[PDB]
Amino acid sequence: MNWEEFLDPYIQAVGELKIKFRGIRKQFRKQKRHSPIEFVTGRVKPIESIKEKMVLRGIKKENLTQDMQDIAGLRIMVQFVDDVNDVLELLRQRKDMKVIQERDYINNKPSGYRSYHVIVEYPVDTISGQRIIMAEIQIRTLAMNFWATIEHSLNYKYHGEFPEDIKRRLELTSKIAFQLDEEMRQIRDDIKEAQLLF
Repeated sequence: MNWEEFLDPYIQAVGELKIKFRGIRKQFRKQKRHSPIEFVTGRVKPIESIKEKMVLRGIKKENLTQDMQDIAGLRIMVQFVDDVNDVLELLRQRKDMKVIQERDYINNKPSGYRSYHVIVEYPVDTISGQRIIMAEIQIRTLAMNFWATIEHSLNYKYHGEFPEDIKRRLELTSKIAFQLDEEMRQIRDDIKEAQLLF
């Protein structure tokens, strides 16, 4: 396995997806409207994480491109829970990628992980030709991302097997995350209105 080469079209894809997705927000703002997207991050999944996923899901290297969904990973940070579906409508109507899988972890008991996962096939032109790669786009509130980022690191270290205090701290914290979001979305029309006074 030569990773630097295999990974090249995913590095490119993250870069293009970043600039494409950051332009949705520019468009809304130029039209002086509320933007469903607040900002956008993204990175190629590290070589070690790919190998683990390969061991865990049983994906051979010859089947990486066709079978692994989240090598390129993108994050669309939205302000309100409600903004997720608007980001979704936009993503589904794009023609430079095709949506091939959605998974809703937002309606997913007011507690635990909260996020929305979209897998897209993205054609990337390289110097040796076109490659169809898969990218995982996660859509999140600021609070959702705050928690998911923390739970994810703790998780690595403990390999999913949490102490008791951690466990209940993660759940407690998770419910606070939800409350903050649940509260703000209710006055969301009002906040948007205030911000639209630029």
